Amino acid sequence: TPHYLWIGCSDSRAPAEKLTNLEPGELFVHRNVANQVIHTDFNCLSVVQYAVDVLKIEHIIICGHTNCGGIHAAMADKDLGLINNWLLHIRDIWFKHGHLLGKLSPEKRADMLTKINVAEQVYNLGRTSIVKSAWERGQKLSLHGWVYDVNDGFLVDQGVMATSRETLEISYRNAIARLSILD
Amino acid sequence: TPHYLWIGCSDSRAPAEKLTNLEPGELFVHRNVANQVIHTDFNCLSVVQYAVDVLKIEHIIICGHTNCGGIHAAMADKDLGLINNWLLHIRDIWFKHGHLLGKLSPEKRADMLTKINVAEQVYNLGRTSIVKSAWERGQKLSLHGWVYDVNDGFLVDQGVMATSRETLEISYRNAIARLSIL
Amino acid sequence: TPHYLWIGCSDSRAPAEKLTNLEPGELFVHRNVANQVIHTDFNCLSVVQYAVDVLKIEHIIICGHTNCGGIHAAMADKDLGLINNWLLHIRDIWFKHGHLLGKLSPEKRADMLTKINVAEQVYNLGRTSIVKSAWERGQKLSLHGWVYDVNDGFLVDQGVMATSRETLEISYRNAIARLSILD
Amino acid sequence: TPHYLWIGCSDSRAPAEKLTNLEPGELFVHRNVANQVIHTDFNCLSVVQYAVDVLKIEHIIICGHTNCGGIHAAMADKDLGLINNWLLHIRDIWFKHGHLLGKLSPEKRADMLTKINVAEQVYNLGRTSIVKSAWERGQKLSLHGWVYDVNDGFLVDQGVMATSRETLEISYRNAIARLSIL
Ligand SMILES: [Zn+2]
Ligand SMILES: [Zn+2]
Ligand SMILES: [Zn+2]
Ligand SMILES: [Zn+2]
Repeated sequence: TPHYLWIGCSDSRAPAEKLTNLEPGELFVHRNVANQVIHTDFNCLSVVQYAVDVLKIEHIIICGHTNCGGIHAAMADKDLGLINNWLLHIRDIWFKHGHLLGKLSPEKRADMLTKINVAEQVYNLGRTSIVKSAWERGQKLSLHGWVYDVNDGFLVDQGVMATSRETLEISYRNAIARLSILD
Repeated sequence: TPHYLWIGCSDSRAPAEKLTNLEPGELFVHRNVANQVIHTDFNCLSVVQYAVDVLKIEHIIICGHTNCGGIHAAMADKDLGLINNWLLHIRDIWFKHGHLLGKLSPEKRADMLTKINVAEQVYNLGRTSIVKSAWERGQKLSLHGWVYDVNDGFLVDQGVMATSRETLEISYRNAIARLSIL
Repeated sequence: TPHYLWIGCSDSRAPAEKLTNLEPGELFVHRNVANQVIHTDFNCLSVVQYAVDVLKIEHIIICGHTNCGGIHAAMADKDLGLINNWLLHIRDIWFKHGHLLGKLSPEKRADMLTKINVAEQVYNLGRTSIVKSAWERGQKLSLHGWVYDVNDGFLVDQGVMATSRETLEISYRNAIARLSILD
Repeated sequence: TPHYLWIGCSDSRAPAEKLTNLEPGELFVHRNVANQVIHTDFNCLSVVQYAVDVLKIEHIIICGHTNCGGIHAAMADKDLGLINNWLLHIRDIWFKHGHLLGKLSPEKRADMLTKINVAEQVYNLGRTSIVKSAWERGQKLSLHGWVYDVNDGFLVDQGVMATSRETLEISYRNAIARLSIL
């Protein structure tokens, strides 16, 4: 029975079981465009609630990745239709950090947004009533935010990692600080 | 650049790339509990829309599976919280085929509901505005609904396939009539 | 502070406070196209959860009405765009009861669907984990399903009324039975 | 046949028809907690789309209100359940204007957040695909964001108005810059 929840992108350029060094059925999996945890998405949140409360999964992983079309279409003007609405949550993140990204060479922005987005989604995840509740009642649970680089097939931990609400705040804020200030 | 969209279940052992002879790269994947296509689900409908309108994917496959925790949780009268609201859609489906399902041995009922489900999710998929308009404007698009078993593999009753709204009805209705023959 | 939740149509052809013989602020109000309670609509369900669990509202009213455009567009072919997706829940209800409605004169079908829909939405409402939970813990709560006739300005109770899950089943099933079998 | 769409809050005393000189009949109304237009909310976006594309409504008004239970529940650290997830969107907004709000006397903070909110919901409304395409294709459409008070009535700082994506930026940004002047 599964011990992990993988929240990944529908691009699914990796096999989650390879990257996690797991076999299938250990992994409970949700996937959407640009691996989002939206506060009021019933679909993702159901997944999380069932995993956390019913299955007692101890580890949730948001894995983002490079050369993601959601990330690219988020940065692009183009009216693509309904998917724009879903990607507007990422555009909001794009402008939230517009100073960092402006300072950036246009060609390194997608890589950077991919990262920022993973951090932000782990932050959304750790603020859900589900996860906070699990923590308050002593349930063991850890959130993780990874990025797969499609161009060299490597994972990178993004230093975003929470086992409580205080630890969420500490590593989120520190992650954004590095991303914002470091070269 | 991907050529297929796979709608699967969050439980299912066996990811799309293992079940298929397709790499990761050619598969665009959505997964949720009990592999649903709910009419008003922004999450899944955004995957479908992006797949069809933008990536120009020409085949969508809804894959259900036997021994599925969603299907089983749908059937139980358990207060599991938020997830029950998601699964109420599967319980509507159960109630809609209650007569058929009531006829079966209780041990055969989960396998039936799993197959009925794929059939209903392909019927929902195929009535979305996104898919009808694709067809309306002449874009090639095939919907498929399959059920996977760990032991037997893919059940050679297959089921649903649609290349239009008209083939959608025929295929849906026959699949239900066929599953009713016991 | 409010003692009722009104779930009504965005057509809002009535003033809810007139119909309920209430003043504003007694009424907590949600409105959408064709007064739906969809199982996985986060928007409506939030409204209900906040009303039931935080505000301790004792009465939820789903009020439907005649000459509703949601009901009409549900019955119509026409691809209107995104609203079709929302109205597909009503089309499903339209075909669920296609034998009743077929037996009907084409001009009385909209009136009938309006009614069926109110009954079905009270049924969805009473199956939500929120409302069922409220009941299991002894909370006092009653669901009601009304229809306003715009052409003569009258309410009609639809005999759909639940104060538990057993009473939900009894009046729902009886409501459909009358609608199905009676002239 | 309606001519206006009103997006209001489920709390607010005073329905649209009382606040306005419009009958019921001319108003199409959506109400949710803290009068939100969330990018991915099928419920509200279906009202907007039907209003704009089908009913051809030419004015949308988001009306917020002072002494609003959503705004207040957003600010509290209370575990109220599902509703907190809905309100996390308001808390993002709080965090986004934290510096401004941190400057104010705590007793003035709820009124500010209420006004900031309407400004952000009009900004979301105006970036939906439905509204941009309406404008793109030349259809006349005006977005308005007002805040109501039980005592003072409508606050004559008004705020946002958009008849295009360009007027949307100007109006949004100025409204925020203006509310920052203390
Ligand atoms: Zn991706
Ligand atoms: Zn499953
Ligand atoms: Zn109506
Ligand atoms: Zn309010």
